[PDB]
Amino acid sequence: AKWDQWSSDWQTWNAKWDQWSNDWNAWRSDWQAWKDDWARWNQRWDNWAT
Amino acid sequence: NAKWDQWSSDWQTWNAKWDQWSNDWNAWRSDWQAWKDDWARWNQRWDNWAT
Amino acid sequence: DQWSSDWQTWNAKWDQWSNDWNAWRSDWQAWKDDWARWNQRWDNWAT
Amino acid sequence: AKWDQWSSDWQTWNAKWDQWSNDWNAWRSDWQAWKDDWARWNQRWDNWA
Amino acid sequence: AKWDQWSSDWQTWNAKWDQWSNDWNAWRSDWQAWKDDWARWNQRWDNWAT
Repeated sequence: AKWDQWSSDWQTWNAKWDQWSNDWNAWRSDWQAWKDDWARWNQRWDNWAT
Repeated sequence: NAKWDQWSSDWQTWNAKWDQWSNDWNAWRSDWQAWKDDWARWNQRWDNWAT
Repeated sequence: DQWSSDWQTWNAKWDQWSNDWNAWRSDWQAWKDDWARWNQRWDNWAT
Repeated sequence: AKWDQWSSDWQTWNAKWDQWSNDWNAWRSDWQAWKDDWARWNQRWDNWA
Repeated sequence: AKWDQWSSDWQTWNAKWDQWSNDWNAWRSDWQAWKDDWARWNQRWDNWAT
């Protein structure tokens, strides 16, 4: 009962954590894609100015 | 089992706190993606300004 | 046993960390608003 | 004694958590320092207006 | 036994958390690097202006 309820509760937690982890992964990839766009825009303006 | 029910309550309590935190992070994540879109929008404006 | 006090201890750590994240979020939204204000200011000048 | 082993495991988890929290705190401090440098540069470009 | 299940599950959790920690730490490195690139570009534009 108790150890089976706890194993269920731990599975449910793990599922919640995994989905959060995936979302932070996705956000990380979005930040790196942003950082690449940022670099590319600086370049475009450097060429434009010089 | 009093101690077991206490723990169960403690675990449920912390999970609601996690869920609220996770909500707050989802909200922040949406605000960041709105900002990233604004940043692109203003890049386009400044590029228009120079063209 | 010692479990219940130990859990209370890490729970306080968590609550405090959560509040430090809320404080950073606050700071980030103030920064995002200032970023917007600066863009508006320069647009006002450049157009 | 199962509860004694769990108590030690929990000490190790708490020390790992504490490390992560110190690294989060240090990043926060870095971000605030960056925010201030960003505002100073805005104020600087504002002299080109 | 069930408690050997708990110890096992705990260790598996810790390995999954450790990967997340490592990933956040990698992200924090990439943010600092970005911060350096941002500081450099601000100088680059400061010179174009004088």
